[PDB]
Amino acid sequence: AEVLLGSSDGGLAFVPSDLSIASGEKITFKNNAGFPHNDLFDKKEVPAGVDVTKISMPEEDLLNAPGEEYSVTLTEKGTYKFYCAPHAGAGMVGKVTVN
Ligand SMILES: [Cu+2]
Repeated sequence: AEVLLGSSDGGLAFVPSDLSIASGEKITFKNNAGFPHNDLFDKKEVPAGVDVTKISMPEEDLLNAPGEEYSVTLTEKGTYKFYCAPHAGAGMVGKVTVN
C-alpha cells in the first residue's frame, strides 16, 4: 500500500486517511505536498504486543523533500492509529486496519 503525505490542494492530511491492508503488507508513506511530515504510531491505539518504537519514525526525524518515503511492514492484526508530529494539532491523523 502507498499513503500520500499531504493533499495536493495543500490539505494537511494523509491520503487516504483510513485504509485496510493485509497482515504482512508493506506501507510506503510518500511525501506529496505541505512537508515536512513524519509518521508516528500512537502507543495507546495499536494492537497488543506491537512495539511503537519499532514502527514509528523518531519524533524529531522529518521527511523534508519532495518524493521522500518511509516504509513499514505491519504484521499484527487490528487497528493502528498514526499521526504526523509537526501537523498533529492541525488534523494530520490517520488509521490503518490490518486484516
Ligand atoms: Cu505533516
